[PDB]
Amino acid sequence: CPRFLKVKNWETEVVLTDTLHLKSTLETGCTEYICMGSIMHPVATKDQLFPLAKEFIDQYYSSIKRFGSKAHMERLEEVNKEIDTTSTYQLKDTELIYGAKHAWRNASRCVGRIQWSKLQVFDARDCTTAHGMFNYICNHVKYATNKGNLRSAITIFPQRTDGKHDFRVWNSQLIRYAGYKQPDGSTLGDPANVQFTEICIQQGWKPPRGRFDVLPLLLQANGNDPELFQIPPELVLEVPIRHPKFEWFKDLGLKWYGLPAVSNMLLEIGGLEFSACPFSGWYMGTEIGVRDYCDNSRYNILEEVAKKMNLDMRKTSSLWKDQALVEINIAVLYSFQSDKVTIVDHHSATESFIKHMENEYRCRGGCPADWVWIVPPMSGSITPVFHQEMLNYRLTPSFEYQPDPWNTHVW
Amino acid sequence: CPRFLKVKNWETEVVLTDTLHLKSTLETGCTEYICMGSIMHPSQHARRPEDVATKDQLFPLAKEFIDQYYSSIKRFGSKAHMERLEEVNKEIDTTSTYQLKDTELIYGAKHAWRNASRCVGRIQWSKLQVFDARDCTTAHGMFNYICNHVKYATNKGNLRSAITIFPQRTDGKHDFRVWNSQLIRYAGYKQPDGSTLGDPANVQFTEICIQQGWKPPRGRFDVLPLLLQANGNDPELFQIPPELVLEVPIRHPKFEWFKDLGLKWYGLPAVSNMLLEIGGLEFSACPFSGWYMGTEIGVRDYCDNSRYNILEEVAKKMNLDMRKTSSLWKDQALVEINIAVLYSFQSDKVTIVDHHSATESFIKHMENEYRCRGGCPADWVWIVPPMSGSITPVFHQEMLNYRLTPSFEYQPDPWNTHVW
Amino acid sequence: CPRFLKVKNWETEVVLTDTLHLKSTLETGCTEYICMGSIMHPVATKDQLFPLAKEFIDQYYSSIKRFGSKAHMERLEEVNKEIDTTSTYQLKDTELIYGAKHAWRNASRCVGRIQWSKLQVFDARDCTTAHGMFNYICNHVKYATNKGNLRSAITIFPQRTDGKHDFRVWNSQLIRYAGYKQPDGSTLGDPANVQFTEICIQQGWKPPRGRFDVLPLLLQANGNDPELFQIPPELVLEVPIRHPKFEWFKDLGLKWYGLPAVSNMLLEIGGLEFSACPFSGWYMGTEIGVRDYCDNSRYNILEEVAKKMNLDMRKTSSLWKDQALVEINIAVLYSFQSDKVTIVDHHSATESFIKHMENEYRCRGGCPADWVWIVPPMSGSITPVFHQEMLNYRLTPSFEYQPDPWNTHVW
Amino acid sequence: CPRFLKVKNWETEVVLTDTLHLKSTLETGCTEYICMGSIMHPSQHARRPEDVATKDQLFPLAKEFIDQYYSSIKRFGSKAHMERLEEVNKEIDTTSTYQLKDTELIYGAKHAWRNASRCVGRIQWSKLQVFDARDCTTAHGMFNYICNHVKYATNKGNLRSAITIFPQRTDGKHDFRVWNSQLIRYAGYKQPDGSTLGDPANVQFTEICIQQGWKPPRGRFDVLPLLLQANGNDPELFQIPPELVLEVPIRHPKFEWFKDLGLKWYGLPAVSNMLLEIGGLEFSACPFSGWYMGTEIGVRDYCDNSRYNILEEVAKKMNLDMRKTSSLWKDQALVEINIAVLYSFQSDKVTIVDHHSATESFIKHMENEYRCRGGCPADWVWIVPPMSGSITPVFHQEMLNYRLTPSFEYQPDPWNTHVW
Ligand code: HEM
Ligand code: HEM
Ligand code: HEM
Ligand code: HEM
Ligand SMILES: c1cncc(CCCNCCc2ccnc(-n3ccnc3)n2)c1
Ligand SMILES: c1cncc(CCCNCCc2ccnc(-n3ccnc3)n2)c1
Ligand SMILES: c1cncc(CCCNCCc2ccnc(-n3ccnc3)n2)c1
Ligand SMILES: c1cncc(CCCNCCc2ccnc(-n3ccnc3)n2)c1
Ligand SMILES: C[C@H](O)[C@H](O)[C@H]1CNc2nc(N)[nH]c(=O)c2N1
Ligand SMILES: C[C@H](O)[C@H](O)[C@H]1CNc2nc(N)[nH]c(=O)c2N1
Ligand SMILES: C[C@H](O)[C@H](O)[C@H]1CNc2nc(N)[nH]c(=O)c2N1
Ligand SMILES: C[C@H](O)[C@H](O)[C@H]1CNc2nc(N)[nH]c(=O)c2N1
Ligand SMILES: [Zn+2]
Ligand SMILES: [Zn+2]
Repeated sequence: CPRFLKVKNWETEVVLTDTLHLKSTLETGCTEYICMGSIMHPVATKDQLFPLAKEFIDQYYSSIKRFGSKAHMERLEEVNKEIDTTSTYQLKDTELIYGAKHAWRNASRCVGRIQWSKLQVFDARDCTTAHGMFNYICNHVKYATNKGNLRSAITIFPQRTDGKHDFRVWNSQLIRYAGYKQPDGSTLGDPANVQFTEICIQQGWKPPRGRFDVLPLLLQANGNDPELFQIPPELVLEVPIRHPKFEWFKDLGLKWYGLPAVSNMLLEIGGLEFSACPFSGWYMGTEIGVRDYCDNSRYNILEEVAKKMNLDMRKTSSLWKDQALVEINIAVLYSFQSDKVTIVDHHSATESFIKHMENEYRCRGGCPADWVWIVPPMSGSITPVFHQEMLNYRLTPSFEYQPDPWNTHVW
Repeated sequence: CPRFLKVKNWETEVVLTDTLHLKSTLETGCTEYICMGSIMHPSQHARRPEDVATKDQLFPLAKEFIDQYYSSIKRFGSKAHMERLEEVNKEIDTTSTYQLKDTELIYGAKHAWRNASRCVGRIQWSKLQVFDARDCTTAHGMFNYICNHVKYATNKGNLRSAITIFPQRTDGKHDFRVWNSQLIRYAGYKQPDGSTLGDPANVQFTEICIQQGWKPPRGRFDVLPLLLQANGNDPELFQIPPELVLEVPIRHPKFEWFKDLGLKWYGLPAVSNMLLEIGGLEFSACPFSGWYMGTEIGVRDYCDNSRYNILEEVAKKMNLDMRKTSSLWKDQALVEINIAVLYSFQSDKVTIVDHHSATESFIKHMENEYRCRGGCPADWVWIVPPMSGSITPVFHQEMLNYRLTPSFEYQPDPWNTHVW
Repeated sequence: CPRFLKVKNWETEVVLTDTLHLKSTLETGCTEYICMGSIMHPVATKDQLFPLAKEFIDQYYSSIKRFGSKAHMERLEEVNKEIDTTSTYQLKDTELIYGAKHAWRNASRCVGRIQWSKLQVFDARDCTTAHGMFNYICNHVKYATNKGNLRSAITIFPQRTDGKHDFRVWNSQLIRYAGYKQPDGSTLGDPANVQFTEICIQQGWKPPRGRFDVLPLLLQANGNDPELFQIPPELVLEVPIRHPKFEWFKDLGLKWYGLPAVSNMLLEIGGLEFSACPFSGWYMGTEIGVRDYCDNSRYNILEEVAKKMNLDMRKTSSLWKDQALVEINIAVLYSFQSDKVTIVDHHSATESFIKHMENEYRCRGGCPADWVWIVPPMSGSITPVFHQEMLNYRLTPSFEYQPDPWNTHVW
Repeated sequence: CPRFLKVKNWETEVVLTDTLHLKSTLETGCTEYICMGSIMHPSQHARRPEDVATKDQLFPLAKEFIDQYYSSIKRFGSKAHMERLEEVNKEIDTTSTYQLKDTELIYGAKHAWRNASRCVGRIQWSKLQVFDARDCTTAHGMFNYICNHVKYATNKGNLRSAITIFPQRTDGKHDFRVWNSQLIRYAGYKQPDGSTLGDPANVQFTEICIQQGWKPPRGRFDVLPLLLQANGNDPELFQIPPELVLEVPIRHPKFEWFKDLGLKWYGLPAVSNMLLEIGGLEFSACPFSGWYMGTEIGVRDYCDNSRYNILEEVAKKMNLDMRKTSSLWKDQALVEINIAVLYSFQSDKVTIVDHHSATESFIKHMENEYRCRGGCPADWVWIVPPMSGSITPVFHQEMLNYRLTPSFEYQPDPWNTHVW
């Protein structure tokens, strides 16, 4: 209603038909009179939980082609009686694995989704302490890093109960570099992590006060106060950045960590909320070379690189910024590849995604995709996704944003 | 329910408050459940293009516009206001249409631009030359007016924004149309090869010109003739006199071989297939023009696979290793091509803006609009340049998109609606 | 999107979940800011026809559980090649029957839909002349009337081609009484048919000028001028109206035809348009007893019946109209039943409809329903449908209104 | 795509033109593809009931309201208007809410009634006694106010339209609520045999009263006590003085046995569980009362299967043959029941209107509204009486349904939300 929505690719003229949108039950933020597509960010009762859980179990049995089976009906009644008696329910191992892979599949902002069926799911629902999370997270990192041959993974910690016993990873990612405010107003390190860094220092962390200090983990178990753990540095794979042509590039002293791991999202499955669900894939080059390095509010390195390139920086029309941007990203890929750390360029990534998408239309009736995020932050129209119309809508299971734990936690 | 909306700029932390969207009356295409932000021509429940506004459609569209004009000149509720409203209503009642005053036409056109959420050049919105062509009755008349526009707008390379507005629709069978999508474009030819010579985007329109008697030079940069429809008649061919057509040969400040690629482009960017809608009136022929942002030419026109597709050609001459995508040879060539376009326009003294300059200006414009107007409808998908996105400020700037009227609307290509 | 909608019955507290609304592709008339629920009324190119045909063919093959089969794929090719060469296509007999039955099934304004699958389909697509139409219509009347034991049926004449060769039954119904405007402004007969009666007279029909004269048929074949045909009187079943207690009722001289046959609607199946598709079922009493007899703009008999009942007509609060109304409707039912003419009272009808809805929600995931039309014109809240929430949406195949042929026709 | 809309009456052929709907700001719950005209409480994308208005929601709702008020007294753009508007904004900015002047409160209450698309009594909209109870602080305070209301409204049988408005929501933790759905209703008791003694619609609420200390007489027409919640506190019980509760014994003007059925009803129909929204301000306790239409009692209260369900009992005393539906025994008893109710109220000099008279007035009302206001939002499903529909003019009247503010809204039953 409308049953069918068409997307057109204006390069290839290929038109696909979406019916997957019909399965959407959650609102996106737009209305018929306003679109919020460029906005970054547009206690479960018994009554509420029965249907959310039914929706999921049905979806799961439909997927293994056993919809309506004695197993289907049995699980359905077990879950319902489990929620009747305990006001919540627990997922089967099969269900947890399926739901996690499907949240990834449904992540409309992730360009990496062709990989969605290949995900190592670590079940950490038996975890009860912060040192326990730290062990789990350490296993996760080691597995995923795999000496540079990166592997996709997630670690799922216990679901929320009453919102007062929440497991959280306070880090926004498992591995980031610290940020420190200087007396002159500037930032040393990554300006994104100044606040988090302060909380760590305030919690006892001894900072090297350098440009690329790997942050400690701040782990919260069962609603308790978070505890500081340092990841063993042998476990943290880093890649020093150099240029295949410019030998002065290494002189800039730039590096980045190999493992991209989001740790501040909330994984929702059948109405259950896993508020500590760190996951990791591998890097697309532009995340590091365009955003992390060249965002004005990040490491902001365009000026220095341009200087060493000896470019005329007097006029914007010389595109000196654009020239540096390419060399920078060239270096990042050149460096990761040279050290045999899994990395993908934006051309290759975006081509894979179009393929994934066409697969998804063929086998699922659509692929929710957020154009604003999917198109790379440089060279946009020279990638195929720029010319690909997309539909954005919300499917469950999903990954969602949640408040930063340090805004709602009482010590 | 109605509420003010915040947009945040994620680099500057600046937060603006949108109130203007509460005045929106037209649909965006999205729903509460499905966002259509990247669909080019979403369906918006707009009435069929072959149909004309009824009285019941015209009465409120006209009142809305007359109200906002008199509001804009601080005369709202005045006797002039009331009388103008009374006159407009009688015209619609007795003729089922009405005629805009000259003042209202200029205001209307300016605001359609102001409201064009896809235009990054809108800081210039109140400096628009308006040629009122409503007395035009023939194709040759349209030719004359268009030559005037091209001449005035080109201004020997010191481009001036302009729009020429032909008579509004009536019964729907007497429409004025410029068949050309732009005033100045290059022919496209399908080759025995299977390849396309020239601009592939213009292959169909070129076939029509040839079917109508045009004699194609059959080269790579043949300026197309105008195809002009006046008063619902069959369109006639006119060659724009070539001295009025400003072109820039493309060369590079460092690579001497670049000029040998034989690239060039035209100075005057002029859209001619849109519909200008003011107070329910529809101006189906309203070509308008500003000046280029370099990426328009260097990225899209030159490097789209479905356009001139020159990436491989240029990469060859730069001696790039094109065996792996991860050498980013494509992006490297793209930047150089775009350096050349900007350099060339500047050298020939032809107005052009680079994407850094244009986007910084758009941010300024937005801040002005929020302060003086309560917001600024903007389509992030179109506003962010096609290369180097996140190193321009607009990438980091949240934008609300909504449709205010007066506006520029899309309309069907005329060769799909016209009977001969 | 939303995937699930819920309807509640406020008498029984039963909640049903609609998913069938997702299949909708046609607009209703409402927007999010205005509801048009009580408004009575809120040629196809090659490209337009392909998807319409495909949608129908698909749903047809899905309905017989042969979707994706060999046969399905071939029928799709056949139709697409047929449109490509002829700019139209022909339905197989099986498809015509399926579409007709489903148009009925989807008719949100019809309360008799429990019978939807019991529809006799007469394929009149070979018809070429008005006399041909006349012969077909007599068959339909004889068959459907069936000596009083009414049978549902539809007769489908050829589909639109270029829009200049349409088949049309100009009669709004196959059987109706004439209406003659009197000099004093009043009307003899059925005021709703004055315009059509005049047309008929103009075409050379000799009017009896009575209160219950059966109109002739005006038949348009192949876009030609309509021709007159008198239905053989023996085929027109009629019921004299009498009351089981009021012996004076028969003296009112009232009567009515037994066969309710709608003849002015358009049947749309898979993009094809059947502009002449007369259909018939049987009467719900209130159609005659309330609307035909007691509409102010129809036979408007309330006053004379009230007079014969010796009611105090001086104050509205004596509810004399309501009293008269009930007695008139008792008379209609009693009359039809006595003569063994099929008829349903509005209680039985609405009970059956609720039962139908529940079936439809079970086996189809919903049932489009126009509450404004489904709830009977008297005694609304003592019928179950009054208390039943309903969702209205347009499914295809469908019956559509079309403009009166005497507003379009050039002679 | 805004347009005037036409509504037709199909008996009289009168056609009216609706311009007022263009003002509508709230959602009906329909979409273009799915009509929800018969859904009692459609999702209309309204914020969570337990949430309060933010500054960003409040500013535009307040401006819309103040604008329509000054426009109403023909002073739009005046100094008073500009000053009042500035004053309201300062209060919102400073306190995150604001206060209505007495004039604005009266105007608002009256317009909520005028805007109520489900009320057939709206020809009376301008004659409304507003009791301003915004100085109330206690449950006993509410009780006194409510007694004043019942006494004024009842006026010894000559009923008068009235509303009592209690303090507005603040942080939603100090809400004022009348837990009763109506000021005057009868208890209901579930019985061991599974039947209900009294009104089944009030079983849950009765249980709450009994659990709170109310001593039930456990009869068939027990007048319920008030459960009053002041300032977010737990509610308190108050029995209304029985001499303030006017009741009518039901008898039949021909059927002598009818009185033996022991039926009676109350004279004052007073809704007390709705939310009055004026300019973003939310009045969660706003009991209002008018007078009964006959069918509300005779058809719904007495013949609904889920209410008093008296049909078969009356039918037996009429010695009807109840063996077949087609005898229309139900329809017969129904009419007799509704005659008895009207006769009884009239005989006791207690104001009441029959459905024929009431709907004729509504048509007249509509026609006035269209003339002076350009529209009348109306919900046909609710406006058409529940018996003898098509013999009332409203059945044949096309109506457009849209939501205007100020308005009366539904809010969750207090016991489903309240913390003790
Ligand atoms: C395996 C290789 C992967 C690649 C190349 C990839 C690529 C990307 C990229 C480039 C982004 C944009 C991030 C930003 O701009 O902030 C993203 C976001 C995202 N990805 Fe992936 N991804 C991969 C694996 C995964 C996995 C394993 C998951 C979860 C199981 C996942 C789920 C998500 C989600 C939920 C987002 C949204 C992040 C946010 O909103 O902040 N992706 N992905
Ligand atoms: C004066 C300098 C101007 C600049 C730098 C500029 C820039 C741009 C750019 C880069 C686009 C995107 C075009 C595309 O990618 O297809 C655009 C589109 C647009 N501009 Fe401008 N523009 C200017 C003047 C104008 C004027 C004078 C008008 C109208 C009076 C206007 C109205 C529009 C409209 C309606 C579009 C959307 C076109 C479409 O939807 O295809 N602009 N502008
Ligand atoms: C078999 C017993 C049937 C019963 C009891 C029945 C009952 C009704 C009733 C009471 C109406 C309302 C008509 C009005 O108030 O103007 C109606 C309308 C309608 N019926 Fe049926 N019907 C039957 C058979 C059929 C059949 C066989 C079809 C088609 C195959 C059909 C399709 C329709 C349609 C399309 C309408 C809407 C009429 C309009 O919009 O003008 N019905 N029906
Ligand atoms: C003066 C004589 C009045 C008459 C004859 C009358 C008639 C009616 C009727 C028959 C209903 C349908 C109720 C139902 O079936 O549940 C109704 C509803 C309603 N009335 Fe009135 N009314 C009157 C006065 C008022 C007044 C004074 C107000 C407010 C100040 C008002 C506001 C409403 C509202 C908001 C509804 C909808 C109630 C709901 O949705 O539950 N009415 N009216
Ligand atoms: C402003 C507002 N709101 C949010 C942000 C940052 C969001 C970060 N999104 C994910 C970034 C990221 C980092 C590392 N790895 C991955 N990652 C891993 C797998 N797929 C993506 N994503 C800034
Ligand atoms: C796919 C689908 N549907 C449409 C398109 C092309 C839209 C063209 N947009 C306008 C491009 C253009 C050309 C020349 N000048 C200007 N221009 C001049 C001033 N402002 C814009 N724009 C592609
Ligand atoms: C007012 C406005 N715009 C249109 C109309 C025509 C209403 C006709 N609806 C169908 C009436 C009818 C007559 C005879 N039979 C049947 N019928 C047969 C089966 N189902 C219904 N319906 C009236
Ligand atoms: C199911 C769901 N959700 C709600 C209901 C009952 C709705 C009650 N509407 C008001 C009934 C009423 C009672 C007494 N007086 C008045 N009343 C007074 C003035 N105007 C109407 N209305 C049933
Ligand atoms: C304002 C805008 O939404 C914001 O800058 C977005 C744009 N697109 C993005 N796309 C990706 N992949 N990642 C981002 O952080 C952003 N930032
Ligand atoms: C599918 C996508 O919307 C389409 O390619 C858009 C993207 N953004 C654009 N932006 C501009 N300025 N011009 C365009 O033609 C497009 N094309
Ligand atoms: C105005 C209103 O929509 C119109 O009178 C409708 C109401 N409901 C109806 N319901 C049926 N079944 N038939 C009708 O003709 C009508 N008429
Ligand atoms: C399902 C339907 O919306 C519901 O039963 C409505 C119908 N019309 C009504 N009309 C009025 N006046 N009051 C009601 O309670 C109802 N109930
Ligand atoms: Zn959107
Ligand atoms: Zn609706």
